[PDB]
Amino acid sequence: TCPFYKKIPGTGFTVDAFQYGVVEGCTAYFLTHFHSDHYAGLSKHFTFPVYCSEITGNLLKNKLHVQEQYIHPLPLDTECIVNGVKVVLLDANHCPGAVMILFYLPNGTVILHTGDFRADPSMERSLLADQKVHMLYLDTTYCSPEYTFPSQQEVIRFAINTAFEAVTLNPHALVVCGTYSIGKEKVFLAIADVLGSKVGMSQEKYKTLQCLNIPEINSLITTDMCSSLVHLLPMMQINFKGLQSHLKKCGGKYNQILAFRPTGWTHSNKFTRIADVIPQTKGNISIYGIPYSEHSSYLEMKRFVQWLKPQKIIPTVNVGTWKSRSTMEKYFREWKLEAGY
Ligand code: NI
Repeated sequence: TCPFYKKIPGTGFTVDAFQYGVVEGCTAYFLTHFHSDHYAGLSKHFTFPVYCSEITGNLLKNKLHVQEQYIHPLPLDTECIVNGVKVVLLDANHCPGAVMILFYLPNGTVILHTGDFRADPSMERSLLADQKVHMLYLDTTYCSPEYTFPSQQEVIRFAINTAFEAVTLNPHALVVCGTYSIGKEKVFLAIADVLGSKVGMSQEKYKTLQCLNIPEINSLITTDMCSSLVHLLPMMQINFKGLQSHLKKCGGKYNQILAFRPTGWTHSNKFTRIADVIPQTKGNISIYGIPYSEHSSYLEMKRFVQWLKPQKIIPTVNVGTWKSRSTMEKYFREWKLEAGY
């Protein structure tokens, strides 16, 4: 059944709650972002109002074929009324079109649901600065002090320099980047840019990217593999067998693959710096795992919460085990006692 942490008290609203059939008493289903664990259950047969960003609405319509009459896009940073309740969508710094949702309850309670987010200090100067938030539905994906990772900017710098060096040493080297969802577009677009190439990809992936309102996108991507030296493939294909196989497909245009796997966290993060990352190599194939995250690090999450000073925190991630729940609730108390709220 729909879990409590997907329900907004004092409303008939749910967040990211599309796989439970009809939720009894739900008058509006919000969708924070177009990732499959969150949209799971939507299709062209859905007949309730779906509230979301413009970008997420483009994907619902074009990829899932949800009918237009049930899609309600809202602009960001704007006070809107939904079934008599004031709401605001904020940028979540996750994947394209991902939002956080502020709910202003009739009784005066204010609730923020982060969806999936990567906390950033820039959020401290959004509309969130303007009033008190009482309850916080928090993306706790990496809520543990072992989770460190570099900035997105540092990771892109590393990837750009690595690709540029490799291809300039060997003009017959191919660059491949793995993907399995939207998000992390900067990795493959930054690399393509430094190499003066477009990124080539399947028709399904190209369709997905054309939904995202990225400026000058027609100048950066293509379905013509042959004219591109940065290829996107399914994450599943980013391994030695899958890459040897793909190289055979290119007809001796290339004699070397340099591949990037943008992982979340991997336990090399507890020891190694970004400057010091190395690839797995077999033959003329090298695979780099790079720690490009679109979720808060532990310290980024902690700063955001200590800034916001909520009265109650409801975790939305890692809630399935007692040990995880109890560990998170410990960190939340530490944060509160350290900051004095
Ligand atoms: Ni997500």
